[PDB]
Amino acid sequence: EREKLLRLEEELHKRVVGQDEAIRAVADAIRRARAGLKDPNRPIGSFLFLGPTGVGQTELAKTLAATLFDTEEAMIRIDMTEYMEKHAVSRLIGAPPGYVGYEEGGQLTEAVRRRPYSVILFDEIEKAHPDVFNILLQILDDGRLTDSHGRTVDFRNTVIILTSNLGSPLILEGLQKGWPYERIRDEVFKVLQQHFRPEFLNRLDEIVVFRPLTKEQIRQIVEIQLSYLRARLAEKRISLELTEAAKDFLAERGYDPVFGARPLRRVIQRELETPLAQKILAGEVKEGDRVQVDVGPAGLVFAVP
Ligand SMILES: CNc1ccccc1C(=O)O[C@H]1C[C@H](n2cnc3c(N)ncnc32)O[C@@H]1COP(=O)(O)OP(=O)(O)O
Repeated sequence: EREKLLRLEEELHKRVVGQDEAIRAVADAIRRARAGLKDPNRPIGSFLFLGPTGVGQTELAKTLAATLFDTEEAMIRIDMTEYMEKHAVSRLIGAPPGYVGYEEGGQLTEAVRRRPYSVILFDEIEKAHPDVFNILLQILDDGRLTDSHGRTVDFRNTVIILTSNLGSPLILEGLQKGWPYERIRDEVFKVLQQHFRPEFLNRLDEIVVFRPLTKEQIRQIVEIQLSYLRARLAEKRISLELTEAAKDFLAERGYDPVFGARPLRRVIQRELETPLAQKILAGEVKEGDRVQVDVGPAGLVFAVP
């Protein structure tokens, strides 16, 4: 779809809040590939996602997968902290013929076989063993791999996203000192040239920087999640309102500067979804009811006028 590409930013922003520069960079690289300006035998895009934990990296990879390939299922997550022990290559691409687990294939290769159109997410690439890192280079160069079975795995329709906890303490200092996004991107690059040779970094479409989320941005994520929960309740014809306090209650608990907004899912589950379920099962919240949710001395409270 043409205008899907032409309006990819607002499309990715349907699910991902803030990180405009990150989304612009991503959207621009997909457009160059789709216009036919880059190598047809390389992947669609290769990115290095930098910044703090839980600020929209996975959610961007998911949204990109849903937007371009119809579903979030078209995202493959390979955590490199599990592939650092040298015997890891056979886990990624398969055990050799005659060895236990040859018929199983490899974690990455089998996933990209049954989903040639997929977004691939590599977590903490610095941790990966040099031999695992060489396989990553082969994807970036050849646009293809050969697994242990000898079957060629195509990567030309994939979008490669690499993440790194490396360089994030610098970008935090960058925003503290008030540097523009431009020079933050340029300063982190020098930190990266100390852990990766420019051989690798030049193959990347963009070096992408994610910021910490502001108070306003956290609210917008809460709203988006309440929007999905609202759809589920609408099937029972149940309306749900939250007071500003109730929205701030969830925002305060669902975000911390260490894990980002990762706690939010189970905060919403523990503080809103589990209590609401109880009220529904008891009979206090019925089909056709409009619920107002407010803050009390113990937690969120539910009332039906
Ligand atoms: C089924 N999933 C959920 C259900 C309820 C609440 C959150 C989630 C969930 O996956 O929530 C995810 C998405 C959400 N989030 C963080 N930053 C942003 C942002 N800038 N824009 C939009 N969302 C963001 O916070 C959670 C963690 O973020 P992440 O992007 O998965 O982590 P990381 O940035 O480390 O990859």
